[PDB]
Amino acid sequence: SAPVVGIIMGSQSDWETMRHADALLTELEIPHETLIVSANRTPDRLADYARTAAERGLNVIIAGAGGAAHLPGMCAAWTRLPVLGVPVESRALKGMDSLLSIVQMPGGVPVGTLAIGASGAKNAALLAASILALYNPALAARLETWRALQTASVPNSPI
Amino acid sequence: SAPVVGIIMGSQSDWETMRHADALLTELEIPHETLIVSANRTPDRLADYARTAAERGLNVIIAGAGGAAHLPGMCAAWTRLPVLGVPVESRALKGMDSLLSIVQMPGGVPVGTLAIGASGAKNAALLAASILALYNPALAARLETWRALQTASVPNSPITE
Amino acid sequence: SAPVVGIIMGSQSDWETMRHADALLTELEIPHETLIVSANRTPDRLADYARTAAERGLNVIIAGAGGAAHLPGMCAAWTRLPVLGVPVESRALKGMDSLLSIVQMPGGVPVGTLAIGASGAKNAALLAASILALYNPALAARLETWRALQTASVPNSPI
Amino acid sequence: SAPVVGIIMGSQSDWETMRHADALLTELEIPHETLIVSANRTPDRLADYARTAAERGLNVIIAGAGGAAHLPGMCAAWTRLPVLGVPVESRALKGMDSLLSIVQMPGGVPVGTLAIGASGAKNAALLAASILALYNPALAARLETWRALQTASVPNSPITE
Amino acid sequence: SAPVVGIIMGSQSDWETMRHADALLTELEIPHETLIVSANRTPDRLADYARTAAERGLNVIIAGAGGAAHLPGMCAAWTRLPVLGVPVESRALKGMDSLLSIVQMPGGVPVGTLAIGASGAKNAALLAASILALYNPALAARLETWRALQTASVPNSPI
Amino acid sequence: SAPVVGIIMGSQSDWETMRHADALLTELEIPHETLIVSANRTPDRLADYARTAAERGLNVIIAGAGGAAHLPGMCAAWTRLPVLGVPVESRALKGMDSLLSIVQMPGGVPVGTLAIGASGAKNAALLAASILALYNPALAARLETWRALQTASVPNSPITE
Amino acid sequence: SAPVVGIIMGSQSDWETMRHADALLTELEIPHETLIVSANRTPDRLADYARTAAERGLNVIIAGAGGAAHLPGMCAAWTRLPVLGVPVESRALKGMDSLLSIVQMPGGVPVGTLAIGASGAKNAALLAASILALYNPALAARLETWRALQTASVPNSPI
Amino acid sequence: SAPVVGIIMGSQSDWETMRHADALLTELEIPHETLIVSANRTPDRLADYARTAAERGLNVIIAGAGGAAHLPGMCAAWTRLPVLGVPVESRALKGMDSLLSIVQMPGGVPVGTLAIGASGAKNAALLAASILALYNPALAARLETWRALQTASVPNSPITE
Ligand SMILES: N=C1[C@H](C(=O)O)N=CN1[C@@H]1O[C@H](COP(=O)(O)O)[C@@H](O)[C@H]1O
Ligand SMILES: N=C1[C@H](C(=O)O)N=CN1[C@@H]1O[C@H](COP(=O)(O)O)[C@@H](O)[C@H]1O
Ligand SMILES: N=C1[C@H](C(=O)O)N=CN1[C@@H]1O[C@H](COP(=O)(O)O)[C@@H](O)[C@H]1O
Ligand SMILES: N=C1[C@H](C(=O)O)N=CN1[C@@H]1O[C@H](COP(=O)(O)O)[C@@H](O)[C@H]1O
Repeated sequence: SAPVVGIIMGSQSDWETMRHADALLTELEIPHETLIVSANRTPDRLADYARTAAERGLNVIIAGAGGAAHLPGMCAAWTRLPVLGVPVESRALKGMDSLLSIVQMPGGVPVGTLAIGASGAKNAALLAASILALYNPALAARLETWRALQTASVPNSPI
Repeated sequence: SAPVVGIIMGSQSDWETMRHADALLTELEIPHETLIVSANRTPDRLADYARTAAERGLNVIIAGAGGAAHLPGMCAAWTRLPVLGVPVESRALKGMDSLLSIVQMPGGVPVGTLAIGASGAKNAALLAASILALYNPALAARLETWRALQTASVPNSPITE
Repeated sequence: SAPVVGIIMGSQSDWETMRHADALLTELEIPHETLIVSANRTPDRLADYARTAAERGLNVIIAGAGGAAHLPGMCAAWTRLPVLGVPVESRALKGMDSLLSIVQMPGGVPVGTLAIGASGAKNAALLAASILALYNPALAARLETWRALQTASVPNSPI
Repeated sequence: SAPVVGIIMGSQSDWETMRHADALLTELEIPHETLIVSANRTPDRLADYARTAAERGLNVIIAGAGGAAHLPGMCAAWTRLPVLGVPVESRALKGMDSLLSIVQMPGGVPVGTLAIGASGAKNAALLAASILALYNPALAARLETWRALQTASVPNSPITE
Repeated sequence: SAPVVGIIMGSQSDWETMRHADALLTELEIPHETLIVSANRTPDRLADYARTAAERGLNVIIAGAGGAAHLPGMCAAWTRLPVLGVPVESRALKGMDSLLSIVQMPGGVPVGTLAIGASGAKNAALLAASILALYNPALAARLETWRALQTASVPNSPI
Repeated sequence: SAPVVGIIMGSQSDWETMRHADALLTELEIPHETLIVSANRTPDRLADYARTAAERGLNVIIAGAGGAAHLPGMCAAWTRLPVLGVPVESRALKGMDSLLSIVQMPGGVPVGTLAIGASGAKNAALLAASILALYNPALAARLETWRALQTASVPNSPITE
Repeated sequence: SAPVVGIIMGSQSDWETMRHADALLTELEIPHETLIVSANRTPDRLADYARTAAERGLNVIIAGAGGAAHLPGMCAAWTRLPVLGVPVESRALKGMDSLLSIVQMPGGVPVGTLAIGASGAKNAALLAASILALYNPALAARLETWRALQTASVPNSPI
Repeated sequence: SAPVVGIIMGSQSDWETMRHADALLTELEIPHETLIVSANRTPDRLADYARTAAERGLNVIIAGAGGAAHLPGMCAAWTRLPVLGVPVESRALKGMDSLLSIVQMPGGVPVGTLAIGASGAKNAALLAASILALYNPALAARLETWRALQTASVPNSPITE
C-alpha cells in the first residue's frame, strides 16, 4: 500500500503529460505517489524529497519537466535510486530543450530518459514497472500480460 | 558468475563508446556479457538474443547504437526486461540521429536513454547498477561508495596551466 | 489482382498520412495491400510480413511511421525487396525524428526515403509505380499520363 | 554492356562519396555510367541527360549532391524513371542542407533519398540493385548472396584494442 | 507598363505568402507580373521563363517556394538577372528546409535570400525596388518616402 | 575609379571569407572599397558609413558578419541601397547563428542573404554584379562571359585518384 | 517616480510577451518606462535612446524582439548600462532565430539573455530587480518576499 | 579585497572557458573568487555556496557549465543575487545542450545567459562589471575606458596575408 514509485513534476502545467505515467502505474497496480516538485522554484523540497526517497521505501522515481527541465537531473543528483526522466513538450522548442537538459547528464549521474510528451510519461511508468518486475513475480506476470495485450490488440488494417 | 546485465552494440565501431559501460560494471563487480548485435544488419540474431534474455537470467540490457539506431528499441520490443539505450555519436549529425532514433520510442515500448557518447555508456551501466542495487545490498553499498567518492573527488578550485 | 505493393504503417494514427499512398496506387490501378504493422509493438508480425513479402508476390513495400519510426528500416532488414519510407509528421518534432531514423540507415540496408507527411506518402506510391513501370508497359504509359497531367495542370497564375 | 543505372553527381568533390555507389554496382555486375552534372551550374546538361535517360536504356538514376542540392529533384522532374538521391555531406551544415534539399520533394515528383555520405551512396546502389533484381533472376541471386554475406560477416563480440 | 519584375511561385499554396510581394510592388507602382512556376512540376516552363526573362525586359525576379524549394535556385541557374528568393513556411519544418535549399546556393549561382514567410516576400519586393531605384529617380524618391513613412510610423509606446 | 560597391565586414577574422567577394569584383572590373565595420562594436562608425553610402556614389553594399550578425541589417536600416549579407561561419554553431541573425530581417528592412562562408561571399559579389549589369552593358557582357565559362568548365566525368 | 528601468520592444507585436516584464516591475514597485523601439526600422531612435539611457537615470534596460532581433544587441552597443534580452517567439522558427541573434553577442558587448517568450520577459524584470536590489534595501526585501511567495505557493500535488 | 563577484564552474574542463571571465574581472580590478562547483555532482556544495553568497558579500555570480548545464539555474534557485550563466561548448552538440539547459529557465528564476564559449565568459564578466558600475563610480570610469578603447581599437581595413 506504501508507494514504491514516486512521480514528480515541475508544475501543474506538466500534469496533462505526467497523468499518463500515473494512469499506467494504477493500471498495473503499482503503489505510488504523485507530486509537484520544482528544482528551480522549490530546491529544498527537491533535495529533501530525493534524499529521503530510498528511506521512505521508494524504488524508482519518475520526474517530468518542461523548458530547461532541471528537475530530473537534480533529483538524480540527490538519490541513489534509479531516476527516469520525461521531457515535457513546450510551446516554443517543442520539448527539445527539455530533452537535452535531461538526457545529456554527465557521467556519474544518470537519468533514464524517455520520449518527449505523453508517450514518454507512459513509458517511464512502464520502464519503472519492468524494473520492479525483476523482484515481484505477480507484477512481472501482470506486465507480461499488459505487453501481450498491446501486441495482440494492434489492428491488422487501418479503418 | 552468471551475467545479469547484457551489453549489446551494433558494431565494433560502437565499442570505443560501449567499453565504458563494460568497465563500470566490472568495477562494480556486476557479472555481465558483452556482444555485438545489429538490429538492421542481424535482425534474427537480435530477435534470438532479446527473446531469450529473461530466461538466460539477464535482468538489464544496455544497448548502444548510432545513426538510424534501432537496436535498443527492437531489443525492447522482444523483452520485458528494462532496456537502456546509449546513442553512439555519429560523424555528420554528431549523434542527433542516434538520440532521436532511440529516445522517441512509441508509448508501450520503453527504452531508458542516456547521453550521447561515452558519458551515456557510463551512465547506462550506473543506471543498471542502481536497478540491480534495489535487491542487492552488497552492490548497493558498493554503488553508494562509488557515488560518494565521485562527489568528494571533485576539485574545489581550478588549476591554471 | 494480387497485390504487388504493400503499404504498411506503424499505427492507425498514420492512416491520415498513408492514405495518400493508398489513393495514388488505386488511381494508377496498381494492386496492393494496406496494413498496420508496428516494428516495436508487433515485431514478429513485421518479421513474418517482411520475410514472406517476395514469396507472396510483392515487389515494393511502402512503410510509414512517426516518432523513432523503426518500421521502415526493420522491414528492409528482413526483405530483399525495395523498401520506401515515409516519415510521419508528429506533434513534438514535426517528423524530424522520423526522418533521421529512416533515412540514416547504415550501408547495406537501404530505405528510399520520401518527404515528411502526405506528400512523402504520395511520392512513395509514385516512386513504387515508377519502379513497377520498368517492366509493365501499360502501367508505364499510365504513369507517363499521370506525370503529364500534373505538369499540364499547374496554373499559370495564382487566383 | 549497355548501362542500366546512371550515376550522376554535381561535382568532382562529390566523387569521394559517389564512388561508393559506383563500386557497389560494379561488384554486383550492374552495367552503369558515371557522370558529373550540376543542376545549378549545368542545367541544360541536366535537362538533356534526364530527358533522354529512358530512351537511352537507363532504368534507375542515382544522383548525388550537396548544399542546395537540386540535382536529384530536377533530374526527377524530367524523367519518369525512379531517381534515388544521395545527400553529400557539406562543410558547415554537415549535410543537413543537402538532406532537406533532396528529401523534401513536393508531392508528384519523387526522389528516394538515402543517408548522408558514403553510406547513402552505397545504399543508393543497393536500392537500385533491388529494383533491377525484381526482373533479373541472376542479379537477384547475386544480391541475395551479397546481403547474406553481410549478415554472416558481422562479428559476435568486440575486439578490445 | 511592361513588367520589370517577375514574381514566380511554386504553387497556389504559396500565394498567401507571395501576395505581400505583389502588394508591395503595386504600392510602389513597379510594373510586374505574378505567375505560378514549379521547378519540379513544370521544369520546361521554368527554363523558358528564366531564359527569356532579360529579353522580355524583366530586371529582377522574385521567386518563392516551400519544401525543398528548388524554384529560386533553378531560376537563377537559367537567367543572368538578379534572383531574389523567399522561403515559404511549411507545415512540418516551418520553412527551414526551404531556407537552406535557397540560401545555400553554390558559388557562381546566387539567390539573394529573404526571411521565411510574408515578411520575406514583402522584403523581396522592397529589395527589388531598391535595385530598380538605382536607375529610376522617380522610383528612388517613392522608395525613400516609403522607408521614411515606415520609420516615422512606428509608435513610441505599446497599446 | 570611384567605388560603386562597398564591402564591409565585422572584423579581420571575417576577411578570410570576404576576400572572395573582393576578388570576384576585381575580376569583373567593378570599382569597390573594402572596410572593416562592426555593428555591435563600432555602431557609430556603421551609422556614418551607411548614411553616407548613397551620397558617396555606392550602389550596392556587401556586408559580412558572424555570430549575432547585425552588420548587414543595421547597414540596411540606414541606407536605401540594396544590402547583401554574407553569413560568416561561426566556430560552435557553424554559421547557423550568423545565417538566422542576417536573413530573418523584419518586413520593411531587406537584406539579400547568401550562403554561409566563402561561397556566400563570392555570390554576394556576383549578385551585386548582376545588379550593376542591369545598367552597364560592358559589365553585363563580362558577367555573361564569366557565367558561360563557369558552365563550360564543369567536367563531364569524375577523376578517380 | 522617475524610471530606473527601460523596457523596449521591437514592435506592438511583442507587447503580448513584453507585458509580463511590465507587470512584474509594477508589482515590485520599480519605476520604469515601456516603449516601442526598432533597431532596423527606427535606428536613430534606438541610438538616441541607448546613448542617453544612463543620463536619464536608467539603470537597466530590458529589450525584447522577434525574428533576427537586432534590438537587444544594438542597444547594448550604445549604452554602458546592463542590457537584458528577451527572445520573442515567432511563427516560423519559434524564437530560435531571436535567441541566437541575442545570446551570441561578441566579447565586449554583452546582453544577459533570458528564455524565449513570456517567461523570459518575466525573468528579465526579475533579473533587473535583483540588480537594483543590490543597492536598494526596501526593494531587496520586497524581492525576497516575492521569491519566498513563489517557492511557498507551489502546490504539493497536481489537481 | 573582499570578493563581490563569484565565478563558479562545473569542472576543471570548464576553466579553459571561464578563465576569460576571471581575467576580465581582474583587469577591471573587481575583487572576486573562482571555484569549481557541480550542480549534478556536488549538489550540497552548490546549495551551501548559493545560500550563503549574499551574506558573504557577493553581489553577482557568474556560473559556467556544459552539457545538461544545471549549475547556473540551481544557483539562482538558492540566491536572490543576479546569476549570469555561461554555456560551455560541448563536444557533440557544440554547446546547444549547454545553452538551452541554461537559458530556458522557468518564469520566476532568472539566469542572464551569455554566448557559448569564451566570448560568453568574457561578456559575463563585463555584464557583472556594468552591474557593479551602477553604484561604483571608479569602476564605471574604468568600464567606460575599457569599452571606449575596444571601439577605437577596431581596424578600419582588412590585412591581406
Ligand atoms: N523547469 C522547471 C522547474 C524544474 O523543476 O525543473 N520547475 C518547473 N519547470 C517547468 O516549467 C514549465 C512551465 O511551468 P509553469 O506553467 O508553472 O510556468 C513546466 O514544464 C515545468 O515542468
Ligand atoms: N514508432 C512506431 C512503431 C514502429 O512500427 O516503428 N509503431 C508505430 N510507431 C509510431 O508511433 C506513432 C504514434 O502511434 P500511436 O498513436 O498508436 O501511439 C505513429 O506515428 C506510429 O507510426
Ligand atoms: N517545391 C516546390 C516545387 C518548386 O517549384 O520548387 N513546386 C512547388 N513547390 C512547393 O511545394 C509546396 C506545396 O505545394 P502544393 O500545395 O501544390 O502541394 C509549395 O510551397 C510550393 O512552393
Ligand atoms: N527584428 C525586429 C526589429 C528590431 O528592432 O530588432 N524591429 C522589430 N523587430 C521584430 O519584428 C517582429 C515582427 O514585427 P511586426 O509585427 O511589426 O512585423 C517582432 O518580433 C519585432 O520584435
